[PDB]
Amino acid sequence: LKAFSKHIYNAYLKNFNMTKKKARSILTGPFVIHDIETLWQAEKGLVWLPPYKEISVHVFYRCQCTTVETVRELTEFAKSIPSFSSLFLNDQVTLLKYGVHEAIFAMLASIVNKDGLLVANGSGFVTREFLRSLRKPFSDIIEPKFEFAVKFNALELDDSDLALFIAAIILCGDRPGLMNVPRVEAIQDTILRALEFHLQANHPDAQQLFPKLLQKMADLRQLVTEHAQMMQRIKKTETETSLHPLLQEIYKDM
Amino acid sequence: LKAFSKHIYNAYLKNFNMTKKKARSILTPFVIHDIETLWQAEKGLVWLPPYKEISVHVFYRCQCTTVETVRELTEFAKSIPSFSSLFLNDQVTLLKYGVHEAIFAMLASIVNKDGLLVANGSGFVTREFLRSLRKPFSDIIEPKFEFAVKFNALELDDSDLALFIAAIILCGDRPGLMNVPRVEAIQDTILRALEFHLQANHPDAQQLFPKLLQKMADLRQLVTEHAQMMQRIKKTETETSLHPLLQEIYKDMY
Ligand SMILES: CCCc1c(OCCCOc2ccc(OCC(=O)O)cc2)ccc(C(C)=O)c1O
Ligand SMILES: CCCc1c(OCCCOc2ccc(OCC(=O)O)cc2)ccc(C(C)=O)c1O
Repeated sequence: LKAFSKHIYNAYLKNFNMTKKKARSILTGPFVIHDIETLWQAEKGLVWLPPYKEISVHVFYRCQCTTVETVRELTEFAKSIPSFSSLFLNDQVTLLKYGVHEAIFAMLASIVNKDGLLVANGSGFVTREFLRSLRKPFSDIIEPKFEFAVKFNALELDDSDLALFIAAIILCGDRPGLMNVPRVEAIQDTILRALEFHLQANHPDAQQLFPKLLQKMADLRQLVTEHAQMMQRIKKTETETSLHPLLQEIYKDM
Repeated sequence: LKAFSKHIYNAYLKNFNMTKKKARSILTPFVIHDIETLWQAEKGLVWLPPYKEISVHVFYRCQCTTVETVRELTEFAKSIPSFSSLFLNDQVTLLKYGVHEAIFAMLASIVNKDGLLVANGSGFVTREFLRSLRKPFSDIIEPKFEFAVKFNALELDDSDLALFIAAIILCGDRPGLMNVPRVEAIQDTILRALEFHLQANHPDAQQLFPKLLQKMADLRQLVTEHAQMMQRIKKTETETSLHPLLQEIYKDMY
């Protein structure tokens, strides 16, 4: 269990290009993108796909590049978890399908602060204000991740906690159309039971931390649901803006 | 390209326990041709739902072998050069619609005019006995023999088969494929690989390549017939269970 927990931690450290440790250090605990000018400045070099069109739509496409890229890292992370690799690829896909966004928003907390978040592997900092100035459609689907992040960061988890927490979110028996539910619920339980002992060791004086995170997991489920509805409104009202094919397959039935 | 072949041949040699050139040795095995011999193999030849009847029990043996071959193929495909780069969801699509095609192809390696090997060649079930099975199960089996016999006439070895098999999995025509161009390109290389490989390994033979491409189409018609028959069995043959995985593959075939 303590060994299983370390194993999950190593899979996390090996598969993610950005850990919270780094994130918090960079954010002192990076080019500031706060308007059209600075974002253009960032796109050229200081920092850094479909043809342009407008600021709000261009930032949405960056969210997509980022999320798809994180989905690739979550796939390798899960695959680096022996039990998960045992399931038939179909169940592996079902789990990733319904869990990556929940996992992405939990991890977004690592690179977020009351004022904004980092982008392009820590090189840039996009202000929450700027993101707020965007067109209503896009500005409102972004804001809630912040509200959840700030609150999430107050629990002060480290990469070791997050590794277990993220594995738990992915290995969930609830997901639509899962084939081997028992097997899955069993892997999660083992994960949760290891998180249980890990927190007691890592955060000795934090009371109620564990049941607090289970609630955070339920919270993430509601955050994604609302994210998905907003994603549906964008596919319906934003005729000119596209959506990466991989993201159309996830929101296919969500 | 010479390496590519050689690299797919090894992935085939370590992922598949039973190879044609091995099934050929132990065939130049306990003979199972009736209920008593099957009984003793099930006791002796230590290779499932409670014993129903002989016809159904043999049907369950097919599923068992079929489900385990899917396990192998999954690992094999994952060894194929660019296969693993494809997003999991496409990997699942390719496996879903290709595994039976692959399976019925490899089946030829262990097939005879008079029967086939089972449980790592320790057993051999006669074709006549399978033909003696109750009305529905006997009819879905026989056609694999008819196809296998003609296929063995091409006298291919394990090196050829490895490319032929990878070529069947990497098919850009499968319904619901996300990155079609990507798959089509990986398939082309496999084919050109198969192309040159056949030149060195079977210089004498004429029209072998066009022959094989036609075999791939035949295999496509074989599974369609197979899936229909399976659908009928899942309908009229109530009380006969179907492995959940096999249920996921067939659910969307017509
Ligand atoms: C995970 C995306 C992280 C992110 C931003 O997050 C905002 C909070 C998250 O907001 C969204 C997340 C995803 C999204 O759509 C894609 C999807 O839902 O899969 C839309 C909004 C905002 C800007 C950038 C830039 C400039 O590079 C960025 O990389
Ligand atoms: C590939 C299965 C190979 C096989 C047999 O093949 C008959 C030709 C293939 O026939 C079928 C293949 C699969 C099948 O259903 C399962 C599926 O469609 O996936 C039904 C018939 C017959 C008997 C056995 C035993 C006694 O162990 C066996 O392992």
